[PDB]
Amino acid sequence: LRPKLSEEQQRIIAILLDAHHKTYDPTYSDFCQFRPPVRVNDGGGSVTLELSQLSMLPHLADLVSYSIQKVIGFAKMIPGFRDLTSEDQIVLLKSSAIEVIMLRSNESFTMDDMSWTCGNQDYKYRVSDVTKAGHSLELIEPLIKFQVGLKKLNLHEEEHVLLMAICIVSPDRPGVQDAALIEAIQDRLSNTLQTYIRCRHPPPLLYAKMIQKLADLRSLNEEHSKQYRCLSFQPECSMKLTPLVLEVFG
Ligand SMILES: CCC(CC)(c1ccc(OCC(=O)O)c(C)c1)c1ccc(OC[C@H](O)C(C)(C)C)c(C)c1
Repeated sequence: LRPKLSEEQQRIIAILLDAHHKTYDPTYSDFCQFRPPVRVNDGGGSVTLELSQLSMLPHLADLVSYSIQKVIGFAKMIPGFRDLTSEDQIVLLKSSAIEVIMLRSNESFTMDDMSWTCGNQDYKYRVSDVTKAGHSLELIEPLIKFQVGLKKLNLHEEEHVLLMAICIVSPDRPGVQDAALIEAIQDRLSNTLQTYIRCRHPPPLLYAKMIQKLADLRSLNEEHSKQYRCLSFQPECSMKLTPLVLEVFG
């Protein structure tokens, strides 16, 4: 069966497309406002050296901080999100933040050279930049695997925005109070996505692959949390971050 999208489902898709267009600048025009990228010599990927310098950390922390603000804005526009309590909205945003950033970064991600191309050479980010921010291969290798696997799904913009909305509105996040309300909002989003794929995605299993990406994001979130904890032990690290990053990941 291929039921047509209801008027309400068509409205949800329009709302989410508009939300993404207002909160994701595909020209990356604000990036020059961040603390500048610094790329030192570290061909060997020396952990001691990367931790002693964290050369790319101020630029990447400003980029993540900016992205969290945009994600907060996108989330406020998800139909139903405003019906949740303030406490539940914050629990969902804090727990999903890194996962939504990983999803949204797929738009700048290119398989041409396995980089995140956000403008000129200064804003072209690679694995080596993430290591220069104090992260290890345990996060980097599954991160690139996730980006390639997601890129290969060739998602329509409608599917990409619904995936980010489903990611945020997850009833199984620790500390949630009204899990039933969150689940109701997510089911409305999931049904819209499932109906959209069946009635709009041409051939050549897509929904199950998308659900799998959400599970992959949980593993990446856990690995990122462990790595952030290690990074927080580096003296003077806090100054290289932002108050928003400190609160979200602390
Ligand atoms: C450079 C790679 C990456 C991938 C998600 C990134 C690339 C572009 C981004 O945007 C352009 C786009 O969304 O199109 C964002 C928003 C992040 C990233 C950036 C920083 C980072 O580490 C951050 C570090 O963990 C702190 C939280 C300590 C700052 C990690 C693991 C990954």
